[PDB]
Amino acid sequence: SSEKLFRIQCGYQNYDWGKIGSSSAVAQFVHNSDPSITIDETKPYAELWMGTHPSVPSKAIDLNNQTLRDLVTAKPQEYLGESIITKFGSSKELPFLFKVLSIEKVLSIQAHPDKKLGAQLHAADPKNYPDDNHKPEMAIAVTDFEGFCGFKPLDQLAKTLATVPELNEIIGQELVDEFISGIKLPAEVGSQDDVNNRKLLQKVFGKLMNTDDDVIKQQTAKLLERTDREPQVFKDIDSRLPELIQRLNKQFPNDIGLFCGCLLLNHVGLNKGEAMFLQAKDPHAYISGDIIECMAASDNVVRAGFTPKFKDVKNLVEMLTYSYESVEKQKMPLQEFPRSKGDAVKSVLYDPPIAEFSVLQTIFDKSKGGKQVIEGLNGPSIVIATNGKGTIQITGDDSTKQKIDTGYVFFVAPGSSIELTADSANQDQDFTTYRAFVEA
Ligand SMILES: NNC(=O)[C@@H](O)[C@H](O)[C@H](O)COP(=O)(O)O
Ligand SMILES: [Zn+2]
Repeated sequence: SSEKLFRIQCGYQNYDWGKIGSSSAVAQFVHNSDPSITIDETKPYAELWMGTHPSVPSKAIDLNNQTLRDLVTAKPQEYLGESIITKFGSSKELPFLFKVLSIEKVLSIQAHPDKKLGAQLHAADPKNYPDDNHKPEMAIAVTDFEGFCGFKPLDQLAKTLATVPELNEIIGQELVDEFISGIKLPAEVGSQDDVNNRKLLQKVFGKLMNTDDDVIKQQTAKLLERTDREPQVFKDIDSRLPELIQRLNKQFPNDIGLFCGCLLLNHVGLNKGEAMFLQAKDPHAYISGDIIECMAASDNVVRAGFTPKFKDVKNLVEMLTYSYESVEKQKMPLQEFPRSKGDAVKSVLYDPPIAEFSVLQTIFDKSKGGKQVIEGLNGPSIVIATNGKGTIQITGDDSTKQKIDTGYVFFVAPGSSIELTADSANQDQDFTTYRAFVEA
């Protein structure tokens, strides 16, 4: 039992939107790692939490089952290092939380606070806002993924406002006119034209979000009818849109998210391996797929639709920046990672412009196999295997060699060089790992 490289058994969340039972990647990974856990086949397994966030612990199975949070707290210098202790301001915890999500139904229409709102929300309602942190995040598609992310460009929103009768009726023609006349493009971010564009978009969004629920139920029914009788109205906005509306209405009948997500937010698809980042306060809602997520350590979320959980429409309306930048600006270029070398066919850094984390992906071909060696990184890491199997060890110390099968999660102490090996008695699954880490 090395304290440098060691297995962790991570807790999970059974949120409603999760894939059910053994069809969930969360359930699969949990059970794989600890075959003694009985998967409840009737239950959703939505999120695997890998981290030191107090809401869900990770336990070091060969270090007397103590929690990762406790182990950090007992030895901050060894587990975090002074650079991470100083930059992020804690001796107790990781500044990131790393997750697997396995999504069956769309998540809440949601936004996470920045630092200022984080502190204010936590102070005003610590029950619903359980810490004071911000939560920028990143998603990496493990299977093909869809989600909502950011307000659509203004010309698309103007078109939608003019051509979708059920939305136009909720907003009212005077406000639709005010919005469509008033917007000015191009507008540089920060310019008075931009400021005014955002104020107009906030007026439209607030009018929608504060509409009486019985009105929303009446208009959603008519919207749904219209996707059937006049699909082309919807396809002219975006070709996937009538089917989207139909599919989400089956999940959450007559939900306000049919207006506020489907009509106002970009519908993003990510192919497997593609990724996107979300700065704090970007509005979003993940629709489908299995993903890796990494975020600043927080569970603050303001929700406003597609959920039975706590909704706070007024905070949502007030906090959003109302940016309408193209969503392509937050799809990430994949980068090379010099500090890893070997036989892996993919070795890919996902490093968004967010201080609290990066993620390194490693993939070995099923037939080719081989070994990859990664230098010690200047901060704590979590590694998960999402596919295939192999072995993991501290480089040059064969006594630390351990099996790493699908779903196994390991902590790696700062400075510790790692060597991965693909299983060789095997030629059918590409051994694949994701490692979340941070460096000042
Ligand atoms: N974008 N994804 C996330 O922020 C997830 O990590 C959080 O856990 C979300 O809060 C999950 O969505 P619900 O609150 O259950 O609607
Ligand atoms: Zn989120």
